[PDB]
Amino acid sequence: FVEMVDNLRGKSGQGYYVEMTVGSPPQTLNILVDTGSSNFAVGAAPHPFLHRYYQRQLSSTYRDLRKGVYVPYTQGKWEGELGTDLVSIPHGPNVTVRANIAAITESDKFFINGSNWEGILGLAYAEIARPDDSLEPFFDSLVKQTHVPNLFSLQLCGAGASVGGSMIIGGIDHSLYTGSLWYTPIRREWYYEVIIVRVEINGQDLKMDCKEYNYDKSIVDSGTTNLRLPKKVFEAAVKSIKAASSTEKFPDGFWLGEQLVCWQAGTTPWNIFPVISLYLMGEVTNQSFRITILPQQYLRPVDDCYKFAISQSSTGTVMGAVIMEGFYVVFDRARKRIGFAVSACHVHDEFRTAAVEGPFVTLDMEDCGYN
Ligand SMILES: CCc1cn2c3c(cc(C(=O)N[C@@H](Cc4ccccc4)[C@H](O)[C@@H]4NCCN(Cc5ccccc5)C4=O)cc13)N(C)S(=O)(=O)C(C)(C)C2
Repeated sequence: FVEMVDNLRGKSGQGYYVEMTVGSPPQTLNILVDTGSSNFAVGAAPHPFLHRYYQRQLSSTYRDLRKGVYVPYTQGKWEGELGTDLVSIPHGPNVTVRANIAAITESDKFFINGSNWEGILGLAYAEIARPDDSLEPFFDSLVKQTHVPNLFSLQLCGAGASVGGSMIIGGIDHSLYTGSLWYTPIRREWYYEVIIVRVEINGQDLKMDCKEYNYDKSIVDSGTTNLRLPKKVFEAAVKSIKAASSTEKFPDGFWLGEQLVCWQAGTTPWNIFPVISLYLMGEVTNQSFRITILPQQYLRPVDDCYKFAISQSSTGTVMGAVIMEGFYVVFDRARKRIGFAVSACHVHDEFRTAAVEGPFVTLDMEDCGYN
């Protein structure tokens, strides 16, 4: 697994990517790692924001599937042509797989100027694959065709400009975290869906029906930047965060994610922004654990200037990259569970720590799920 340590790079707010090759001879591309979708897709035609793209002409192993495809994301969309080809991950397990690939021929607000990735690796399950669930996702192909175990782990690290991390394919690398792993069930195999059973801000319970926390659903999504919260929860949370930080004032466009807020270098008043604890359903009866998030996670750095990285959703909670940052996150597909621990690259505050703590007792956790 040491071969996979530090195999991710990215720019802040523009995702994390891993190097892969496609085709014979191998064509090299940077691919964003997305646990929030299920298609493997690459630029396959010129685009202003692509430094390179997949050239199907030049691969002896390419096979056309004679079928088109499109995927609408929350941010941007693309369309293209389905095919298969041979795929490797150079800083990955030592294997070559024949996988479905969507060649992107048109797109809208998908590729990001200067991001340095040319494609996307949807690691979630077939149920949300386009055009439908008969298009086997990449990780399913990988597992079926090799002896790679059915799990991967993600260590997303913040700054320390440019970001990095590790994607361990096939297991858990114990040098990437400290303390104990805490596991929450995958509620259903489509998104990496989970259930949040309690929320506290600076130790104060939001005191909402826990169904609200999962209104629609809650997912763990490395392809989304922000922590995204259903309307009612978002409003409760911002209220509590404003009140905690009310010795300063911010344009409420800051609270909407539109405007930066800046302080003289090294003077950011971290102490006035609360910690946020999300309690997740545990593995045994009436048992949960919490992950605690620092303001250094949800004030994304862009003097020292930041964007508010908590925003509103209408498709459920999205535990995005800024939540995953500093945690070591195990996507244990084999045992239908998501593990969290404190990362080796965890986020540092001089008087506060990000934590994964348990056990907690929580009654009636099944009521927190939404139908
Ligand atoms: C990193 C750029 C980025 C910046 N922001 C957002 C952003 C979101 C998403 C987002 O969308 N990510 C997609 C994949 C993707 C990744 C890179 C570029 C395009 C797309 C993911 O897959 C998502 N996972 C849940 C289900 N769905 C819908 C779906 C797809 C396929 C099958 C079923 C369902 C997603 O699209 C990306 C960004 N923000 C809104 S936000 O964080 O708050 C923001 C601060 C306003 C800005």
